[PDB]
Amino acid sequence: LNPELVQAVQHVVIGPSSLIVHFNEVIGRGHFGCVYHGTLLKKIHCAVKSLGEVSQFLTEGIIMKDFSHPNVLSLLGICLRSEGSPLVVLPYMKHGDLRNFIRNETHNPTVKDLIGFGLQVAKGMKYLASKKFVHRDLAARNCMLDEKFTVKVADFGLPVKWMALESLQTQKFTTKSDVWSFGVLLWELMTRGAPPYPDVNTFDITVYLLQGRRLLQPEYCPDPLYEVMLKCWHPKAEMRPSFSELVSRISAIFSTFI
Ligand SMILES: C[C@@H](c1ccccc1)n1cc(-c2cc(F)cc(F)c2)c(=O)[nH]c1=O
Repeated sequence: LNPELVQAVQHVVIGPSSLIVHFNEVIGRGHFGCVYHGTLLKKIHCAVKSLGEVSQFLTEGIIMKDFSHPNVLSLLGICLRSEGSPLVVLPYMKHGDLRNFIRNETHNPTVKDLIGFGLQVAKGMKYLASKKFVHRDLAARNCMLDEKFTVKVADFGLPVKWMALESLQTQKFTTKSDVWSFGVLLWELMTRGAPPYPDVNTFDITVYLLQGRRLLQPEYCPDPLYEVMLKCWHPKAEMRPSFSELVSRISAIFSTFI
């Protein structure tokens, strides 16, 4: 391991002197996989995700440790223990992921609340793009809801039905292909967690998109908001709106919505 990477990652490292990991306490009955309840000691409730590649993990830890924004889930720290797997320590999200929350028949957020959630994902994505951070897996399942219903962009994971055309063809990813995925997320929000392209199988998604065909406008989705989704799925990556434009446009729709 490069000794400078080791020096630079020490500020991200957390150990047993402050972190109690409750390995017999899984979060959300197994929804997120190997993610356990944790306590950071002055008590803080956290989520402890259990996982050459070590180099890239330390690098990501450094990058994610800097994230500070109300709509981006924070990296509280990482564990690099002599015995066992690497751990990722994140803040505990009271209402789990966004897809599950809105799919649940016992939750009924209004049309305006769903637009509000989308506005929050846009703001988190505007911040991530400002740091040149390409997500590669932006979906409702990867957005978390805290105790005050604040949406926080996160990653708990090919999601071919969320990828942009150029990513399906060339395998390359950019902030512009994240904008495409954001459009599908807005669709998930307006459909209340319905799966995108139910009649189009994974292997034929590219041909469906090349034919100029897109996700249909969900009922109760405002026409200006559907226009925004269509801009997110522009076949030319350079013509898609930025997350700053998506914030401006969605705030306008949100504040005027009747
Ligand atoms: C901070 C947050 C996140 C990620 C992306 C966008 C926004 C927020 N996050 C980070 C990791 C993570 C942390 C690492 F230190 C190394 C690594 F490989 C992953 C994770 O597993 N889950 C998760 O939600």
